[PDB]
Amino acid sequence: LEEAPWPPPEGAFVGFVLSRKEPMWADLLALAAARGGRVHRAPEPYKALRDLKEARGLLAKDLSVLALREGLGLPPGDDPMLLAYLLDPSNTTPEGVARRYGGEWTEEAGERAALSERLFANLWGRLEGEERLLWLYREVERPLSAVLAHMEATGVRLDVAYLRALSLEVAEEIARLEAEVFRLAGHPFNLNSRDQLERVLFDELGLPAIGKTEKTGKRSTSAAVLEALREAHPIVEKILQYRELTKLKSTYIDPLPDLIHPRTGRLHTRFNQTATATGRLSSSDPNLQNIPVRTPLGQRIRRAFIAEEGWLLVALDYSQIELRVLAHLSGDENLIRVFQEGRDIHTETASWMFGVPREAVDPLMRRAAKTINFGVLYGMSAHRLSQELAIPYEEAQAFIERYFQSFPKVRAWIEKTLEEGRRRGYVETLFGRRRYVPDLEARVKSVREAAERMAFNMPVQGTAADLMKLAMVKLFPRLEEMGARMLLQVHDELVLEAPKERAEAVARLAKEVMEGVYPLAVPLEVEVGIGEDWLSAKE
DNA sequence: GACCACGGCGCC
DNA sequence: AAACGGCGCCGGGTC
Ligand SMILES: Nc1nc2c(ncn2[C@H]2C[C@H](O)[C@@H](COP(=O)(O)OP(=O)(O)OP(=O)(O)O)O2)c(=O)[nH]1
Ligand SMILES: [Mg+2]
Ligand SMILES: [Mg+2]
Ligand SMILES: [Mg+2]
Repeated sequence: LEEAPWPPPEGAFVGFVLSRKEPMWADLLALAAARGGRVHRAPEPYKALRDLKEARGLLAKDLSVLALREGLGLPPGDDPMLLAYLLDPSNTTPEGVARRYGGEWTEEAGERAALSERLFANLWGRLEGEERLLWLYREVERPLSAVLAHMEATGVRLDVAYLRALSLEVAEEIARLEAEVFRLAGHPFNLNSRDQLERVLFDELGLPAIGKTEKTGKRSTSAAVLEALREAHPIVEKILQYRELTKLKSTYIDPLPDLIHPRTGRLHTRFNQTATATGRLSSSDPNLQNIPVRTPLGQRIRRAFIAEEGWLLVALDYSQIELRVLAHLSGDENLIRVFQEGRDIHTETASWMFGVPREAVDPLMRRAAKTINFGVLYGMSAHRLSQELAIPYEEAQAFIERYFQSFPKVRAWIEKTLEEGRRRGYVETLFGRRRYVPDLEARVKSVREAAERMAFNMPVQGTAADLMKLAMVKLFPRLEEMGARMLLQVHDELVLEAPKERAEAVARLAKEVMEGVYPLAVPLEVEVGIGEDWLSAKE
């Protein structure tokens, strides 16, 4: 390309090199831009950010986030990763996309600008005639990238002192457990080593092996195995308690306080827009989509996620979302009616399965009923369903056959979906997001059947993801104008921050936007709550 | 130090 | 584990 002085004209494709992948923590090492046969390299990349009107190119969102960190309003625009990811969601990395669509991801910003420009040209070509994908790009993914840049740059407030204090208390309770385990073993070992634990449980204590591990065929020590073994020996209960505590401490209590950003005083995740096979977002560095919520200690952790002083969190979560989506996709008259009538399938299952009235169903029971309801739907075995309730291969199954014959268009929807996927090589969401599933004609039954469950799950999980993305795009500007913030997405949930005085109004508005995003054959209901912390805002 | 593959497990 | 799906982060062998 012809070498040309910095600054580029309007509409050029940017290339940029970061010291590390996380845009909130990165040093911008280099910046360049490409357009009309010319490449322009920035002498001083931070100053040079100020000359751009938008970030247009590979990983546009990440540069935008870095710009926002520096007080610049540089929105992301076209990004070939989003075009590629819509063509085939196994397109997840710039190395891969480049190789597939016409160049090489190098460590030079100029080359990255040039690559961005030519990959955009090519990928735009490939989306010719692909009207549903183009709609997804223009109406969902491209505008969503700007929303995600703001969310990443804004961050969430964390009660650091609370977590530090909690760490010290949890350390003591862990020592009590590990000491008991070692006493019961008759010797110490590394309790964090599942290989050492395997030897102790099954060789030294002679407990029965239940299951084997997937890749290397060891005797499993997983929670399902230990649960089965609870009454065999008192060590097993102590191992389960130890695992619960150490998981929480090593994954959340300890690391999160050290990730507070020195200039914002907040915690900044990354929302990865080209990372899943179904069209969901992911969250990393750290992951804020798997913050604990279920156990007593997990609830304590979730309490550390708090609002700015004088603000409240507003948590909004779609009710029974994949079930509603499935009603629409299958057009099943019975399931449509269940929702027309305001029923709750999770609560009904929980009530039935624990034998208590609906008013006695607690959050733990509701979570177990979800496992049941989504499990059966997405192809859980009669064998595992036996054990989950868990009662027997008698009335563990039969249950599947009734579940399905109640909703006869579901079976037909699955079979239509699978037969389409075999012929086409892909399945799709309501909006035409695609997932290629080639193993549908595999000849190893276990491989083929795994593929099938992947394949029919995707239109449901993926349509739910499309809806949430669209809600985000519609909701974001409404929040800006109200002086509220969008903080987190958790698949079917949004966490917002609002000034106390406006929090109620924000909650109503956000709820209505999410409920009316794209009407289906059943209502979408959203549960909304407000509080000083993320837990109180869902309670 | 960082890489991976694994088992394991947190959330949706 | 058990053949529900989708993720990302934690703590033996290698380089
Ligand atoms: N296949 C599968 N999908 C799940 C599972 N747990 C959650 N999901 C998917 C389906 C849910 O509809 C969606 C959102 O999770 P939620 O915990 O909000 O559940 P849901 O919206 O169904 O119920 P809610 O009324 O919000 O409690 O994520 C699971 O165990 N298996
Ligand atoms: Mg929900
Ligand atoms: Mg949810
Ligand atoms: Mg893994």
